[PDB]
Amino acid sequence: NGPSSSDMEYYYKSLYPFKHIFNWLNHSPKPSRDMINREFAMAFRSGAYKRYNSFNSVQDFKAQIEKANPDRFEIGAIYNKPPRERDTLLKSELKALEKELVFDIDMDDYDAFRTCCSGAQVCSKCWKFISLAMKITNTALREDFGYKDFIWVFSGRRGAHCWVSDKRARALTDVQRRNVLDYVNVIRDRNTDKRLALKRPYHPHLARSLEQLKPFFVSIMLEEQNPWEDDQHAIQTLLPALYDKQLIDSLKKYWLDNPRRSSKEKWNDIDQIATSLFKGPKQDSHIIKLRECKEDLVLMTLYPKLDVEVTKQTIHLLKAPFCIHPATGNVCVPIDESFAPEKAPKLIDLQTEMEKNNDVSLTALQPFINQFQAYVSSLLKNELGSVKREREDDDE
Repeated sequence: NGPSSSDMEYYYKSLYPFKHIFNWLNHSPKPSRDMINREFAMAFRSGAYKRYNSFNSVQDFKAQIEKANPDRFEIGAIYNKPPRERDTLLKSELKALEKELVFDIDMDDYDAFRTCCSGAQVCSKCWKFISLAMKITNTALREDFGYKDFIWVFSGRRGAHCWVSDKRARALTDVQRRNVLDYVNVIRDRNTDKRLALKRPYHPHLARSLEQLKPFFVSIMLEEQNPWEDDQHAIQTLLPALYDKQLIDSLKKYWLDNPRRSSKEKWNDIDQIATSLFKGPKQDSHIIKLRECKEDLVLMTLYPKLDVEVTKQTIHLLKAPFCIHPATGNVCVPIDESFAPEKAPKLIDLQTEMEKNNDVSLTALQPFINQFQAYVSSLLKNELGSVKREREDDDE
């Protein structure tokens, strides 16, 4: 049951930060191609879906959204002509030039490895998977790519979205976004059935990420989530990560014979049984292989699971920050690694608060708006300072 058309209309009229979002996407206060040629899509309570909208100014943006009153809207690429002029129409036609580099983490992708919620439900406990996803992704963004202007935003329900605004990130072609994705998407076939068998020696990014995540593995996976106490799930998602049929078969039998041993007990069984099985002349080679499999398992469970096509496609549409999620009533607020999903402002609560306080500015959403304004101001400085660096290079 979604919030009413009138609650949504009044949210747009009163609280949605149209100016700051416009400026964020335009990269300047003065309307440019970066907004005038940018696609927005709108989704309606009815299932209708309208692509190829575009807005000229803060007031045009606000007006069209107010008038349409969609449940959500999605931001797209910056094109060579205005998307709303599609239909009339075909230059060659409509060509994508640039767009923010985005990353999307959906918690249901971790459902094999969490037990506290499944599907489109989340809580503070399993949100830790998102926080780790941020830590890892942020590390690659800053350290390896040297991107500096990025923000994470709550999706309203299932996870978080990362928006990279750095000029050179926006400039990426479809191939280059696939190469960025490939670099950060260490884990392949989101198993099971099989073993990741990641390459070795580990590439430096994997090595780093492993070292970042390992300290969390026992607490999150073995203790909090404990997905492998359920034997069928251990057989389905723990054992296929191992390298040896005999070891697999032995563990399987042992857990069939002694059911419901905890994830911590099972993690230890792997070692004990492999030790008895492989003591020999080649025991050193099995010691190494098993370790590699367990490291890979740390990655398989805790390393960010990205919604890959979201990142790979320059034209891809993604929900705008500060939209309301109609299913949850949540506002899609900017976030960091301290975020609880229980902590997202709810639209109904904000509307009560603003009437109680008889002032639009006196809601729990204001601090998120203020922080976003501050972020945007910094971005605008950097965009301008970049053309200032072009001048400083040209100063010769």
